[PDB]
Amino acid sequence: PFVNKQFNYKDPVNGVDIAYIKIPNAGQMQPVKAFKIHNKIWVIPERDTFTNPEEGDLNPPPEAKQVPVSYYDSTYLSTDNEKDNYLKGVTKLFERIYSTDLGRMLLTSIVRGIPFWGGSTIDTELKVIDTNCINVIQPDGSYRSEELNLVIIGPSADIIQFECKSFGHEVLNLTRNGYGSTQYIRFSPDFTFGFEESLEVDTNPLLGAGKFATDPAVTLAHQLIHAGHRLYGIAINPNRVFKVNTNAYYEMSGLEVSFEELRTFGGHDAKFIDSLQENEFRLYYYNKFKDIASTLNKAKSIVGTTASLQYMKNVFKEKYLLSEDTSGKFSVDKLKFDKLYKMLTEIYTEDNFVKFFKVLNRKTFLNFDKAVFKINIVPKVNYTIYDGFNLRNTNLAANFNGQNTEINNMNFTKLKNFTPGHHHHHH
Ligand SMILES: [Zn+2]
Repeated sequence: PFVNKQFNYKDPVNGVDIAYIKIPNAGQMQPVKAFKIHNKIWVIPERDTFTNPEEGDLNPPPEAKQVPVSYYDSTYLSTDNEKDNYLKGVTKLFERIYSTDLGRMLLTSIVRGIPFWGGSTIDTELKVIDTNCINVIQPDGSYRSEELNLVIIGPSADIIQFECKSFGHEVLNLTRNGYGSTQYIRFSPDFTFGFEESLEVDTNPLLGAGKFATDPAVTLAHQLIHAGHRLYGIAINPNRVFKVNTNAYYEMSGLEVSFEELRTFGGHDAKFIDSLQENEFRLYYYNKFKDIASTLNKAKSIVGTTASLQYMKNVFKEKYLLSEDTSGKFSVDKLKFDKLYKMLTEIYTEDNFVKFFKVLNRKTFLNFDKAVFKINIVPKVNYTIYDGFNLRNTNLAANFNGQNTEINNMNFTKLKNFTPGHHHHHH
């Protein structure tokens, strides 16, 4: 959310909001410098070769094996100067998101979305799950474990493959049982995608469609919406998909977009989602929340040194908006639940963010990107918190001229065209 202090990648470690950390994952990775820009939210301006053991390096696949919509450069984000621009880029997008009524609400929901303390084998004991924390390095080289909700980190080998990922449990499906888990969003504020479009009326495309660029704040908001679903454990299994056409057959080929995506993008694309199935999930998650309420009600002990049981129960009471009856027993407030669920699944959408931002964006999640563009959003003369690329009092404020890649050509440097025309990428 709003970032109170101005961080520089150079600033010294203070073990509080600027430190070296290790991600709770697998091998003996070497620490990396990280910045806590808001309660529970961290930014690691490094390439992600930690979240997945199958991606320990930045070696690009052979050319013949590369997806049409992909971009590789083992060198991006490897110098302090890039990291510093990464950090300020991400921070500025958070402020742009936070600056809208919709984004302020989403970020508030994300910060209150502490992953549940369901890591004990004893059913009456609350204990944090290790993969929902990071190890902050102390002055004396020792590691101090800290809980967090979100981490913004650089992309893996393919630079434009953005996504929201998290560590799993050996038996619990944290993203789908109402528990939630720390979310790691692979993202870069240094590149954006170009698309075609041009809102017209009846008869006139002599010059062809305009060539525009996607505002990075929308691309980040998209990932954060996924994070919202997952922090609250109400994500939908990606194998659950819906066919999106006409003239096509099922089997889930031709065109079947996952339920998760259609709901995240929203707008005209959220009408292809089966209402009943949608209704079933809300009931299923409402129940998951009820189970959590009983777990809290039956809790007799807690693991950890600083936090007291009552303290944690209250943390979760605020998260899941539970009712605390006349006897102290927690219950799921149907009124408050419905609202929370609705907000998380249908108010927080890419479509709605596009409205608040007043930007041009693909109309249907089913649009095709044409190219990748190098950009630099840090300079206030290139991009602002309130206008993005369509700077006011310049010829960039009308007709999304700021997003137009021909007009505002000094703000977009093409790195590659996506040769085939047909498929997707995603998010
Ligand atoms: Zn998505």
